[PDB]
This record gives sequence, structure tokens and C-alpha cells, in this order.
Amino acid sequence: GVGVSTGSYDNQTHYRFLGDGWVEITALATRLVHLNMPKSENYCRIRVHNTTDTSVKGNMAKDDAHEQIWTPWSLVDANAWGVWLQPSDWQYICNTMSQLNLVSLDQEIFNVVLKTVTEQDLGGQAIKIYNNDLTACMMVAVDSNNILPYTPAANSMETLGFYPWKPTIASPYRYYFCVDRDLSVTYENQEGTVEHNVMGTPKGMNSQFFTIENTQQITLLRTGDEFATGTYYFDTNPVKLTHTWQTNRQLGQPPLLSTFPEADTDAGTLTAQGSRHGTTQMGVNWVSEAIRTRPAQVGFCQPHNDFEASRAGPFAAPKVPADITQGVDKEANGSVRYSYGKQHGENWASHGPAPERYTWDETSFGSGRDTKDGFIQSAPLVVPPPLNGILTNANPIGTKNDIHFSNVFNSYGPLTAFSHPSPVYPQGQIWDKELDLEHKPRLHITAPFVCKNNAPGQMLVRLGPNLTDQYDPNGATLSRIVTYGTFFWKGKLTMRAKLRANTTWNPVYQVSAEDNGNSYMSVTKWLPTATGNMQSVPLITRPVARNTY
Amino acid sequence: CQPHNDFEASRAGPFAAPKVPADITQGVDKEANGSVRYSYGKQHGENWAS
Amino acid sequence: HGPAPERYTWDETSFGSGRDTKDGFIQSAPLVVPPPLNGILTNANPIGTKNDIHFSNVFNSYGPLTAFSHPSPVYPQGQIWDKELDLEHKPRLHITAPFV
Amino acid sequence: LGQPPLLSTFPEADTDAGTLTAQGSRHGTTQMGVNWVSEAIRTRPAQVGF
Amino acid sequence: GVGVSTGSYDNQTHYRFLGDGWVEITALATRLVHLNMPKSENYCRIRVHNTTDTSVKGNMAKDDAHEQIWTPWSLVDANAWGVWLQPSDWQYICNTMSQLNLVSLDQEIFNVVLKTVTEQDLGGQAIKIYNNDLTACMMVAVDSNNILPYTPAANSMETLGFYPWKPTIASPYRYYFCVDRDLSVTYENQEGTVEHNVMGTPKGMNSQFFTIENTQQITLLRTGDEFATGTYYFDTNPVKLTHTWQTNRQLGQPPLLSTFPEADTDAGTLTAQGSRHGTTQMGVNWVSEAIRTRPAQVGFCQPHNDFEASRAGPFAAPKVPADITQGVDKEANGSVRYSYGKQHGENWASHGPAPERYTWDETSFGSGRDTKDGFIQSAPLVVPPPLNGILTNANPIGTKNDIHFSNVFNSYGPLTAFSHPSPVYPQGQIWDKELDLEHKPRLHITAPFVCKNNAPGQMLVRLGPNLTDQYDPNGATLSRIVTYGTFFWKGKLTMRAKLRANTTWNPVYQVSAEDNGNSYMSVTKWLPTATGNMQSVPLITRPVARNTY
Amino acid sequence: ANTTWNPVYQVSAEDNGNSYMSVTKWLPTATGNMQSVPLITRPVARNTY
Repeated sequence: GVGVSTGSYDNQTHYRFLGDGWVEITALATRLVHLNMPKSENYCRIRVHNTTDTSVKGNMAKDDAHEQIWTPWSLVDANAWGVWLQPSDWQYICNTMSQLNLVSLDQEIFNVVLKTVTEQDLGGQAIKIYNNDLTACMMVAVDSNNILPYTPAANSMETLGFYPWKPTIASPYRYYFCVDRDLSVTYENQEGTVEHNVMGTPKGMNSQFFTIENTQQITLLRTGDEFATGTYYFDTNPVKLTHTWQTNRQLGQPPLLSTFPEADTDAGTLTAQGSRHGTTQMGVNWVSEAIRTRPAQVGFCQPHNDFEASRAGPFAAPKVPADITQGVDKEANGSVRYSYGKQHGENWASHGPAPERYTWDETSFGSGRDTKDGFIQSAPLVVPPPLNGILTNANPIGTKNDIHFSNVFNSYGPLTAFSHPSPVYPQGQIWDKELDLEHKPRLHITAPFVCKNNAPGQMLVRLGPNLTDQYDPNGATLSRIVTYGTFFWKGKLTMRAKLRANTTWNPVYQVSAEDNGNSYMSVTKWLPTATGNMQSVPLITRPVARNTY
Repeated sequence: CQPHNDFEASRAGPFAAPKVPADITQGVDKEANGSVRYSYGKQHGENWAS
Repeated sequence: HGPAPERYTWDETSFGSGRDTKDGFIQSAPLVVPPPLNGILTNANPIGTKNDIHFSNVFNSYGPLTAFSHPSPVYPQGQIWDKELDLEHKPRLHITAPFV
Repeated sequence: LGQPPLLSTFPEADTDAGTLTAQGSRHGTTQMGVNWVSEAIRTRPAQVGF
Repeated sequence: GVGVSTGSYDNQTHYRFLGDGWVEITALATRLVHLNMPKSENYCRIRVHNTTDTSVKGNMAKDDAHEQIWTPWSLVDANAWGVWLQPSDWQYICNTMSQLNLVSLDQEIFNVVLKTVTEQDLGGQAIKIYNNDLTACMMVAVDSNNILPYTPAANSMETLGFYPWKPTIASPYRYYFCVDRDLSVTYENQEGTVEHNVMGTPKGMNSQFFTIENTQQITLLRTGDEFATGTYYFDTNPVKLTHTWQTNRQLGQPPLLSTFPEADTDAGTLTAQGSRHGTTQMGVNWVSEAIRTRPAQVGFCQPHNDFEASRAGPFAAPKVPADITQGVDKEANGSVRYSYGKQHGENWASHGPAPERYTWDETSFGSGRDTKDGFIQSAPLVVPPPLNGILTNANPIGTKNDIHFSNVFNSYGPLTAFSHPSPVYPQGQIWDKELDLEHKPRLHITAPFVCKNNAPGQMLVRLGPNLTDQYDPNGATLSRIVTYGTFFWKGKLTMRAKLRANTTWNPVYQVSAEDNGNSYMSVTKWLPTATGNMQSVPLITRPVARNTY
Repeated sequence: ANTTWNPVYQVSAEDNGNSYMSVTKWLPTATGNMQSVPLITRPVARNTY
């Protein structure tokens, strides 16, 4: 059965139109994967303590100590938009559809190749000779019951390459292990010492060591073999591809004008606040837009840069993304900073290790928050407030300046309503497994699609141990033949989307390429260089706007 | 407990975050528990004699 | 002997969700590698004007992203089921019992 | 929660620890404008506990 | 047919629940086996005499002289718990079931690989090059009729490795041959000489030379071939997973109290022995618990360190295991000392050849024996006995001190009843063939399950002779090509067990992991190290207790 | 279901002593006094994500 292909290459994208503007999109993707021998044939429990950083006063935030289990297995993760689409398509979809959902997922591995290396003399120097091992095999498995810890490769930019004509590698499988960790609070030059900075030991009640070999059904496959998963159907909710704008101050019937502008430069006027009709929740005897009653609360104030902590150290409580407003309160509204590699977007022309970075600013305009302009007034309400009857973003909380109410205020409540963070093209994660907790979270921020049911099983691979003539179970030296392989992976992602409707009179915002220049959309960014260097930056995901109420 | 007379703000100015109504207790904390003030015309209730 | 009641204190086992007050803190707006004394509120600084009363005591990080374990049943003396409150807007659970 | 970081050096004795790539040149995501990334500042799915 | 896998890898364990708490457990195991060329293409009759030890006065016990037949064949033995289960499972089973039995056994060999080695120059040095031989074959056979001598590999810790992710080897087939042997008794510095210490010659009436080639059906298999045995059904008895406690003194109706304690510190009292009702086998006119009549005898006194002897030297008569009591008479109640390798449990971090050792103490509490407290009284029975009317464990038998009645006393009899030695997890043997003797033994101590019928045939393997261009039948020099191979083995062990019932009010003993510490159950023992070193120590097999009568 | 390699935490009685699980706590006294303290309800651990 050797000497015959076992699959087809395909990286196309098909659109099928049903009636009523529904559209079935079929994304096809193939990649050539390169697999190397595992560093060690063993499972390793590894501790990681960066004392060299944590021991410096006021450096809690740079902490990244934990203990992990390292498996000799690697995994094929395609959970990332960049894998399935072609920039242009994403453009098309976003410029044309109003919503999109996940449907089915299909995968198969084939045209397996295994090789061994040996060295020989060529003018005194040692060169490598490459030979085909036929009998050697590769190993595959799929945790469809999700026994193993879920570990999105998109988490670490280790998915597959977003470029079809170029090979890729797999991310090695590693998962968190349980040990307690404590670290104390200190600041820029606080006198004293860093009291605690310890790393615990294995606890009897929380130790979980899993092995691939003991939980999955492993399929062996030599070069002539091939493998495929059945079809997986997602049970997920759709995502809107339209953005919002109305803010708590554009909900309802705008006030009744009493005077109309007579020239394109004038403004209009309303009836006097003192004799205007309406409703508020203030005892005053007037009414103005800002004090007026509205249906619910669009967006909300989030406590910023809140590090919390629990039995394994401290961490930044995640923020629900939102627009940054005029105050460019990026960090305040949880925009996201992406740091990625060449194989995932970074220009190939760039140098050294230096990662390329981008910061995503949500487009949900009706829900952003401007910190500087936020404030609280005191009990009964007073026309203009006395210095003592109003707290602002200047007054210090606790006893430090720089630290105002905003930082510890949380206006989340029953009336809080909002937009769902949008998908981010090249590097964004696509779906995610839910947390096994009786009381779930209204969403995840790392991804758009959360599986309501069991999620797609993770695909694990590993090269079969290739021994030598000399073997001994008790020997610390595991001498094995140098080996490595390649194989194609092919996936079929199926989505369903609906065409948008045209209701405005005025034209509308659309994503578009643009002549060679500065503008973010210089078509050149998406073109090859004279040597072939490619680059793929993110695109706006929600170009068009929709009424909110 | 609801934060009272919390003006928030975003790209089109500031505004009073709405309050879920509730009883005012003995402390008559009206504004504190979001009671509602209605300002209406004759055709909607106001005495016509006013 | 006597009336003296016997007492016990139940400590939940949901380890992934506990909170260590002493180690919790807030940093200021833009983020700074090591923070200046003024750019970080801790569990030492006093809120209002009393010591002993830090941000922890009035802070509530509950939000859309908050997820968690359901308090477990307690054997000998624990309550088993409970009636729900006749309120248009119910509570995500009761703490006095497991089964509502 | 998620994929623990990629080690760049492996312990050679049961007493050693491993090491990751430098925060300044590590891949990933956060909600901070800084130009590095560490476990505690890193982005996670949701908030466990509160 | 080359270049295609011939099997699946699987090392899972499945539980199926039928009604009435019966449970079908299906243990699946796969291992990668490494096979080397046979040392010699011949069958060898080898004598082994350790004169260097036996010739020293009073060293009989260190004797280990015999003559054996060495076959060029190797064997795959999976007869050992450690092969089939995962620590945790053994925990589960023991903590949950009340009994367990053997049902069926399935095996198959596949994905055969054969390779040859040659040397070449790489900078003056000679390095090894590894090449695939396709036409070369491997040889398999199964003595399902048990023609060959039965030889449990567990006997010598040569079964397969208890760790799935790590390769293994086969134990070479060798069997005892018949020759008489004599050795005389001597002690620490007895004057005189070691009279006899001889090794005989082949006897006409007992010489048995068997060959694989002449008794089994050999199957040849190249890389593309595969092989499987039919299914084997065991006809065995179940083993209880519960331990006992009642001793001869807790059988029946405890005596009638006449006074009840009035405070938690007091004791109660019975009617006077002189006027108490009951039965004994003593002429006295009173009755007390220790002299009272009981149904039968739980446990019994065994003569300890009884070396016996017969035509091939001396040996320690085996002891039926039992609890050691307070007197910690370990050796007296036959506890067992296990000396094993790394591949069978020993920590991989340990150094040199040094084997790891463990001593198993039976949990059958109702049947242990305390030597120091045992004694005999004289004929008619006397209240307190005269110095002359009672033999104790101080008085010397024969004429040596240190050698009391205990050592030659054997209370085994019609009324003797007892527990069946329990299975020992990682390293314990599982089943065994019965001895072809008209009068069988009530059990074996080396294993729990004795086949009432014919036992599973032993699986033998061997690499096919790979000749060179130069061959001559009469040449003493057998020049052959260096070759070695690998192949997977997969077995399906099927057991049937029943869930235990809950009848006590008080909680009960359960096996449990425990925080990192000293306690035998430090979860760490069952975890990998930062370099991956594994360790597997034995677990309690019968955690829960059961009433005996 | 049993999925880990390593053994796991289980509630267990324990010899007469200090440890919260001294079997005696769940036994009668010479006059019959009984006592019933709480037990751990969730001995085993589960992956959360």
C-alpha cells in the first residue's frame, strides 16, 4: 500500500446560497505538518519559578510561576480564523453578512511520511543523509470525550500557519498541575522585604496526572495508512457582524423642539427644562437629557487593573471589551494586545525574536466609558454641586493620588446590557469549551463561540518510538534512532450566515483596500515582496452599523 | 444597595445610570431607591384648571 | 454538659475560586512595571478615614465573566431542599440549601 | 486555565526548574498596553470566583 | 502488504454494569516489545554450582545449584497485575468491589519490524547504521496444550513493563532439568568438613529434553503479517476483596454481663467463672473465654524456617501467609519479601544494580499467631501451672536454646480454617497452572487464581535465523547477520466483580491518596519527577473488613 | 469514572487518635453516648477546563 497517495489537497472556500438570503459557507484547508521526535519519552512534572523577577519589590504583575505536566505528545489545533479563510473572504463576509454561526467540522490526516537521519564523511566534514523508513509508524488520537485538560493553542499563537503554501509544526501537549503559590504585595521602593514568595507541593486532594496512553484510543499509521474523524456538529449561538452606536443617551424619543433653525448653521431649542414633560428619578422640578429616564444601562463601569488572588497567585481579573471613547481609555475598557509570530501574521522581513504586536479596540460605541468625565453627586440632588457634594476622578481613594473611584467602582447590575465582543481575524480564537461549573459565565472573552454541549475533541499526535539494537529498561540512557515525519492535515469547517439588508439612504461604511500609502489598508500589506515576504494584519470585523433600539 | 446619582459617560455625554425602583423605607431615601418623577400635561392627567 | 451547644465551621472545597485578601490589589491607569507608592491601592491603605477598613471590604468584582462552583451539601446537619422566593426576578441559587 | 507557556529550557535534575522565553519576546495576549507578557497579566476565558 | 499498520494501540480499562451490582471489567493493554538475536542458535544443558558459597560451613540456605536447559526462544508473559491496571483502578476496585474473578483472555501480535546493523567510518570512528530488512521474519508459537514446563515470569520479575509509554523486552525461555544433588548440614564454626556437596549426572528414568520446534505449531511472520490467539476462558474461583478480623476468641455469643458500667471509663463484669454456664473440653469446674469451646480453629501454628530436603537439595518449606500480630512475627507468619527492578516498580532515580525491596504483611487478622505468647499445659489441667507442668517459648527443644517448640510445632488439623492470601498489586502474579499430581494442594501461595482446567498456553517468540553468504553445517563458527526487531503486543483481560454492600453505621477504612509527606500514601510516589522518573509501590488490596461468623 | 493515573483522595475512617476521622467518633461509649460530626462531601477532584 506504499507509493500511493491517501488524500487530496484542498484549501478552497465555497459559498452556497439558499433562499431567504441564508448562506452556507464551506471552508476547506490543508497544511503540511512537520513532526519531530519527542524531547523525552517521558511525562514530566515541571516547576517554574521566576524568583529573579518576583523577588523585586512591586513586581507582582510580572509573576508567572506555576507547575505543569509535560507530555511527549504534540497536538494539531486549527482553532483560529486565520487557518480557514483568505483575507479577502473575511472582507467579503464582513461587508456582506449580518451574522454568522458555526455548523460542522471535519478532519482527516494522510500521506504520512517517516524518515531517519545518519551521518557520513564528505571531505572530512560530517553531512546528513536522509532515508525513508517504511515500517515506522506515527500515532494519532482524539479526546472526543474531553477527558484531558482543554488547551487552546491560539492561547499561545501555536495553531497552524495561516499560509497554505508553507509547512507547519504542532504545538506540544502540556497542562497545568496543582500546587499552591503565595506572593506578597510590595511597591517601587517600599522599605522592608518581600515576605512570602513560595511554591508548594502536591496536594492529596487535587493531584491530577493524566496519560494519553491510558485515556484515548490510539491509532497507529504507517505511510500507506490514513485516518479521519467523524463529523462534529456545533451547537452554538450566532454572532452579529454589525456594530452598535446608540448610547444610554440616544434611547427613546428625543425631546420636542420649539424653535427650528433657519440656516444650516443654527441650532434648535427645546421647551424650558422647568416646564418640559417627562420622567426622571430625581426630586428636582425640571428635566434634561442627562437626568432623564432610559430603558436600561448600555455598557457599565469596570474596576480597572484589579489583581485578585487565590491559591496560586495573583492575576488580572479579565475585562469585557468595549469601545475606548474620546478619552482613549484603552486599558480601562479592556482592549486586547496581541503579540504574534511570523507564521501567524508578523512580517517575515522583521528581525530577531522581536514579536509583532497589535491592540484591538472594540467597536461597540454605544457602550464605551470615558473615565475622566465620570462622576458621582450627592444624595439629594443639587443644581450645581458644592465641592463637598461631588466625587470626581481627581479625588484620591484610600490615601493615594492616581487612584480614584473609577478604579474600584463596578456599575454592573440588572439593567446592564451590552454587545458581544467581536471575532478578530488573522489571530483570533474561534470556539471554546465551557467551564464545568454549576454556575456559568455569560460568555468568554477569549472566543466568540462557546460550545453549549460537549466540545470538539483535541487531536493529539506522536511519532512512534524507534529503537536501536541496544535496549535496556533500567538504563537512564534511552538510545533511539533519529527520526522525524510529515503528513497532511485537511479540515472542513462549515458555517451558516445571512445576507445583510439595505435600509439607510446614506451610503455605509465598508472595508476596502486602498492605494499604496499609509492608511491601514495599503493593499501592499497583503502582497508578497520581491523575495516573497508575507504579512497579515487584522481587519475590521464589524464595518456596518445597526440600530440598537 | 445601589450606587446613587452615578453619572457615567461615553461618547455622547454623561448621563444618570438608571436605578431599579424599590421602597424608600423610613429613611425616605427616595432618590436613593430610584422612585420616579412624572411631569405631565393637562391632556395626560394634569388638572385643566391649573 | 449544660446547654453549651457544639459548633463547627464549614470551609468550602472549591479551591479554584477562593480569595486571599492580603494579596489582592489595584494598580493605576496605564500600567506601570513596578508601581509608585501613589499608583497602587493595597490592603493597608484605609478607606473613608478608618484603618482596618480597606478596599476589600467594599469591593465587589461580580460581573458577566464571573463563574463558580455551587456550595456543597453538608452531611449531618445540612438542609436538603428549599422553596423558591415568589419574586419576578429570582436569585441564581440559595446558600441555605442545595436543591431549590 | 488554558495552555501553560512554552518552556525553552528543561530541568536536568529533579531539583531544577524550567524556563520560558523572555516576557519581552513571548507570544500571547493581554489587555495591557505593555510590551511583554506574563502569566498573571495574561488573558483568560472568564473569572473564576470573585 | 508492507507500509500498513496491522493493529490498534489500546491500554484502556472499561467498566460495564449489569443489574444486581455485577460488573464486567475489561482490561486492555498494549506494549512495544524489543527482541534481540538469540545468544546461541542452540539448546544448551547447563549446570550451575556455587561451590564458592556452599562450601562454607553453615551456609546451606545460600545454596542455589541446579542444572537447566537453555532455549534460544524467548517468551511474552503478562501474568502480573501491574501489566493490566492503572494504580487508581486497583484503588477503585479494592475500595468498591467485594470480590473479583477471572473470565477471558485475548492476545494478538502486530506491526512487526525487523532490522539489521552494519558499521561505517565517520571521522576514523566506527558508527552504527540501521537498515530495514523486509524479507526477514519473526517466529511465534503457543503451547496451548501445555506440553512445555510452565515457567511464570513473575517468578523472576521478568514480565512486561508496568508502564505503557515505555518499551519492554521478553524473558528468555529456560526450564529445569533432572540431576540429583546432595548437601550436608553444618553450622557457624563446626569443626570437621563439609562432607558432601555433589552434583549428579543425567538419569535414564527422568531425563526430559523438549524442543519448541518439535512440539508447537510455529507461525512465521514478516512485517506485513499479524497474529492472534483465540479467546481463552478461565475456570477459576473468585477472590474476596474484604479482610477478616474475628479470631478464635470472638466466635459466638460473648458472655453475659451482670454489672453495667456507669461511666465511660468503667468496665463491666460477668458472672463468676465458678458458676457460669457453658462448655469446655477441660475437667475443671469453671469456665473462661480462653478455655471455652469454639466452632473451629481460625489460623494455625506453622513450624518455622523448616528446611526440608530431597533429591536435589534442601529448600525452605513454604508458609501460608497470615497476619503478624503485635509480636511482629513476620517470618513466623510467612510474610513475603519482594525484590524488584525499575521496570517493575523500583524508583528510576535509584542507583546501581541495587534492587528495591518490600515486605507484604497479610491482613487476615483473625488468623495471625504470636509466638511469644503461645504455650502448652500439661495433662490434667491445673489452675496456675507448676514450672514443670507447662512448656513455653523459652524452654529449649533438642539441646539448643533459641529453638523452642514453636519451631517444630504444627497445629494444622481438621478444624483448621482460614483466609486465602490476597493479591499484591504492582508485582503480584495473577494465575497459575495446577500441579499434575493425583493429590492436589488446597491452594498456591505464589498466586490467587489457580486454573481448575488446562491453563493458558505460554507465548514463545524468536527471531528467524538470518544467514550470510558463508555457511557450513559443521563449522563451529555460526556467522550470521546482526538483527533485531520490535512488535506490539495487545491483550484483553476480562474480569467480573461484584459491588460491596454498606451495612455498618460507622465509616469504614478506604485506600486514599494523601498530601505530600511521609505516610505511605504520599501522592507524589505516584507522580513523575521533573525528569520523568516514575515509581510504583504496592497498595493495600483488602481495605474493608467483613464479619467472619 | 476513573481517569487519573495517580490514586485519589477518598474519605476514610482512621485508627483511634486525633485525626478528624477517628473511627471512635462514630461509635457508642460504654454508656451509649453517640456523636455525629460532619464529613467531607466532595473528596474527589475534577478538571474544570
